[PDB]
Amino acid sequence: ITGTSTVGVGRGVLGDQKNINTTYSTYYYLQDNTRGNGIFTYDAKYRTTLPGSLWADADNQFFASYDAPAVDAHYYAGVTYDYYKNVHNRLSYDGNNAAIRSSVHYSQGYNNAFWNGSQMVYGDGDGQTFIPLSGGIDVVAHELTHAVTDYTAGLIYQNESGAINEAISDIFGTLVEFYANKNPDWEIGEDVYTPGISGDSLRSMSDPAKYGDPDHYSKRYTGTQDNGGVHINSGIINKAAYLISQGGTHYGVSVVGIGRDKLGKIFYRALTQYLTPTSNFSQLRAAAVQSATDLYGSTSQEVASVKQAFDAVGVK
Ligand SMILES: CC(C)CNC(=O)[C@H](CC(C)C)NP(=O)(O)CNC(=O)OCc1ccccc1
Ligand SMILES: [Ca+2]
Ligand SMILES: [Ca+2]
Ligand SMILES: [Ca+2]
Ligand SMILES: [Ca+2]
Ligand SMILES: [Zn+2]
Repeated sequence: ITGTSTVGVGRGVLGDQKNINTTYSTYYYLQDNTRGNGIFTYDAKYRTTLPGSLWADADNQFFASYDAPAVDAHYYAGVTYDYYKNVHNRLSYDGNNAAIRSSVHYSQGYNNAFWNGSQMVYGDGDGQTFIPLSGGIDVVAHELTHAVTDYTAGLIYQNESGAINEAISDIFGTLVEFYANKNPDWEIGEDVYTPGISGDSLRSMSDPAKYGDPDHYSKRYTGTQDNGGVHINSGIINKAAYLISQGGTHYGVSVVGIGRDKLGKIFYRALTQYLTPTSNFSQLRAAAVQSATDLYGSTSQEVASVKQAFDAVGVK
């Protein structure tokens, strides 16, 4: 909408106060004009018609319980935009400052979040498996990263390419979480998963097997559930990424860690310069090795560590 840029204040899903960029024209809208061609947050009103209505508020204060998922979707989209711009020189998901749109309060008791091809969509959860999913910065960045993938590598959402697609979203979700630097970890969705159970998460990158996800290619799922296991086999790539960054010895194979920033550079380059819609795990290894070679040189520690990590998870 046409209006003047304003700054509202509110509370997110976890009860934390934050400022949000809004737009004033009769109402205050969740429209952040400070980033690209805008970040827009919508109310789906417990229904499934999208996007719903651009979020309107009378007083620019967002402290109601109903407001909380909108505050966080809007704010964490901003953080994710900042990460891609500041760290990778990428302007929004398309590289040309496309408007970023999110809808919250999608459906009823909805235990998921997704990119629908055009926008991000967040359920409120059922209060048992999830609380509103935009409360997780890693979740928001995971979703926006699906848009980045779709505009770049275009990894088909099934089997090995789909598991890479998922892992890319978990990797950058985690790197954005570290970028914001509030309780960062290598777990996925811990802030919004199972409010009645402390210390767990939806997935773990550091130890995928803690939730039954494979951490070695020999343990990959090859059935048809979950688009051929895209949220399961992602553990194999998540583990490799974790090892590249943090190091470790895994099934007897030692990996020298090179840190998060270099992991991000290597995987961003692989995603945008080498991966294709049909890339499999072996092709991802090759893409990561080539990316590290481009950035750091063939004889570098970074290249050696990429090879070690993929060796450790059984991907040749
Ligand atoms: C068991 C589920 C919770 C799995 N979902 C996830 O792991 C994450 C959310 C977590 C990061 C919290 N959501 P996601 O991977 O974006 C869900 N994916 C998904 O719905 O894809 C299917 C799809 C939807 C719309 C258009 C094309 C294809
Ligand atoms: Ca208000
Ligand atoms: Ca965390
Ligand atoms: Ca996390
Ligand atoms: Ca929990
Ligand atoms: Zn995903």
